[PDB]
Amino acid sequence: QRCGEQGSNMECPNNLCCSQYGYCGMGGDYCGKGCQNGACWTSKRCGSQAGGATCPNNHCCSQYGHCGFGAEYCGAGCQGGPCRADIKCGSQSGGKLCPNNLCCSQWGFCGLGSEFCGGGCQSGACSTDKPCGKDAGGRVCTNNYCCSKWGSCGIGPGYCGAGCQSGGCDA
Amino acid sequence: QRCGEQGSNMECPNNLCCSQYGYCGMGGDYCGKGCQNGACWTSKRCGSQAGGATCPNNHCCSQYGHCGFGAEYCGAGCQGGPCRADIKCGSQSGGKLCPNNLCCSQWGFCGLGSEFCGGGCQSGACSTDKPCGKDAGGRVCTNNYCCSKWGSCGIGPGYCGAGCQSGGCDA
Ligand SMILES: CC(=O)N[C@H]1[C@H]([C@H](O)[C@H](O)CO)O[C@@](O[C@H]2[C@@H](O)[C@@H](CO)O[C@@H](O[C@H]3[C@H](O)[C@@H](O)[C@H](O)O[C@@H]3CO)[C@@H]2O)(C(=O)O)C[C@@H]1O
Ligand SMILES: CC(=O)N[C@H]1[C@H]([C@H](O)[C@H](O)CO)O[C@@](O[C@H]2[C@@H](O)[C@@H](CO)O[C@@H](O[C@H]3[C@H](O)[C@@H](O)[C@H](O)O[C@@H]3CO)[C@@H]2O)(C(=O)O)C[C@@H]1O
Repeated sequence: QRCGEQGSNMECPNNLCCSQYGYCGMGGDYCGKGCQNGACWTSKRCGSQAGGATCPNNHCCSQYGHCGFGAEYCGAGCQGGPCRADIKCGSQSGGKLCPNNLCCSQWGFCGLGSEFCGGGCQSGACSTDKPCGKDAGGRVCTNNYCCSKWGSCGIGPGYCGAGCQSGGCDA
Repeated sequence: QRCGEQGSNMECPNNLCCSQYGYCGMGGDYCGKGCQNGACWTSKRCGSQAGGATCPNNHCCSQYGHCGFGAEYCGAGCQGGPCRADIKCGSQSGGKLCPNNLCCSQWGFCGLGSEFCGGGCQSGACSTDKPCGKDAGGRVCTNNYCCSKWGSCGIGPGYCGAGCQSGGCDA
């Protein structure tokens, strides 16, 4: 029920802005000053300009390092987000990871969907669910995903907790 | 702290999937069966194919009406989301509204940022905060935003509740 720092970095649907208090809506109250994510009046900073900073809600990082949508943002020089130019990764880009957990197709492009996440998927939210750890010739997950006691890659208490064999293990 | 139906349609950051239980993570537990939003293994349905259905997390609606990112999705025939082709609206498109509350520039394109939301913004999350209601020659908000007792357009208890003069007023 809450967004931002109070909702553990949860985002409002349909780009509703998250007020300074951690609640979702539209208007000056939510989108003006203190806005956390969503359609904030003062676009957030991102990319190079703001330290490698990614945009929330999948917004595009424009060449000037401001968050938004449209040609000025997803167009020429976009630094991140669903850019208009195919985003490269994988073995064919010296292991680069796609941002925001997007899957890296077999061919070295960042995206989401069966074609990217499906078989051959190199990194990101692959849906191939390949086994990691001891029971897997001790192979490690990508993106620093935790390798659960079960020999599964993921993020969550169940994966990263007790008997987490590798990855961003809390335990 | 919760997502989906349990988090009032709140979305996980960095396309983390929302399990059937309303919690955020990555892996089979969250992204497999019951997945609500985010990088679900089974891309959600959208657009024409799924009743005008929009994609969560700002994903692109591919021509086949499946949710995702990359050329197959934001490319040719995209039906919604941050499509690779400029999205039209406004007076210059018989009042069309941009989807997901994006601002409709002065020129009739959908986007987010100062250039779209800034002065001339026609609909969506305009940041111009123009007055609505009684104190405003009785002008109505766009997107069915509520016109708060104060003469402000927005979405939230404060706008849509008590003394909501127009819009998607709960009161
Ligand atoms: C697509 C995109 O990234 N758009 C931005 C724009 C553009 O970056 C801008 O048009 C650059 O050509 O900037 C927006 O914010 C600007 C606004 O705050 C102005 C007001 O002076 O300043 C711009 O930065 C100034 C900065 O404030 C000064 O400290 C600095 O000395 O000069 C800077 C030069 O840009 C901000 O970028 C805008 O509304 O114009 C926001 C868009 O999202
Ligand atoms: C970019 C995009 O929208 N991609 C989809 C694809 C494409 O729509 C597909 O390649 C169409 O050319 O479809 C994906 O799902 C498909 C998969 O479930 C297969 C398995 O048979 O079925 C496709 O729909 C079948 C449907 O199941 C039958 O009921 C129907 O009689 O024929 C349909 C023909 O498409 C699904 O689209 C895929 O993985 O291929 C998902 C991508 O997101």
